[PDB]
Amino acid sequence: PSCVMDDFRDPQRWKECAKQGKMPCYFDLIEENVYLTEMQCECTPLSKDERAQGEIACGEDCLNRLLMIECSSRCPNGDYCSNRRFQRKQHADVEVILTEKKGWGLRAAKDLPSNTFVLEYCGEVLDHKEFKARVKEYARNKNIHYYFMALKNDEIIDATQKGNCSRFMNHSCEPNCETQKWTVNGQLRVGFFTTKLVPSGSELTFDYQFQRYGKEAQKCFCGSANCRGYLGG
Ligand SMILES: Nc1ncnc2c1ncn2[C@@H]1O[C@H](CSCC[C@H](N)C(=O)O)[C@@H](O)[C@H]1O
Ligand SMILES: [Cl-]
Ligand SMILES: [Zn+2]
Ligand SMILES: [Zn+2]
Ligand SMILES: [Zn+2]
Repeated sequence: PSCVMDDFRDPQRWKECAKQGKMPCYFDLIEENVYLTEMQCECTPLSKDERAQGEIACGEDCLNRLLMIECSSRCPNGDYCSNRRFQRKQHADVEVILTEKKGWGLRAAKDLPSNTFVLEYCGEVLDHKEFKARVKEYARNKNIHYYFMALKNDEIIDATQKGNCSRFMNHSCEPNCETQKWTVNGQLRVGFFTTKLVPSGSELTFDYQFQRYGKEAQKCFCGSANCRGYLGG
């Protein structure tokens, strides 16, 4: 069984689909981080002609891009700016699929070039105390899957109760994706980016080590030749 990201925007169809196992269990779908406890680059504006020809606005040499800072609405290239991906939700084409042993996962629905933005990892942002309170509550609940992603000092993103389809990305010891932390309006965010060409139909994975927390070690079913046997601890 598989589904498209848009299926998750229809609550009643989702809830019926999940009742039949055609979709993952319900979560609260969100498109920006929620905090539980509450500048222009120097790129030359491209001409209309340069845009027509396919030239890229705020590409590899953009001073903002070079520091993993996204441009604002005030970018010299305005609408043309290609360095506003988190903000404009310029996601890769991906599907949510049921795996054999890992629960649900994500797979490329088209060929994805190397270094393609996949999705932002959204959820509830927690401080250390809230995080520890959540770990104990989830253990008490006998939860199987964990969704704690390190963001910064004293900031953890928890996608357990609220998030988007990024929360379905499974671990691999030999992954095809990586996290990258990007500054958007002075605020840090976390997103997934391919590290190689990902052929259509392949599962999208990243290495959880040092960035995902899980209270119990879980046996790894990644299947790589170099599998380390476990994720979390
Ligand atoms: N390589 C792997 N081997 C075994 N379980 C994995 C895995 N990668 C992810 N998981 C499972 O998924 C959790 C991370 S959340 C990833 C989405 C999850 N598969 C889901 O169905 O909602 C882990 O805590 C573990 O329970
Ligand atoms: Cl599996
Ligand atoms: Zn620029
Ligand atoms: Zn720009
Ligand atoms: Zn593994």
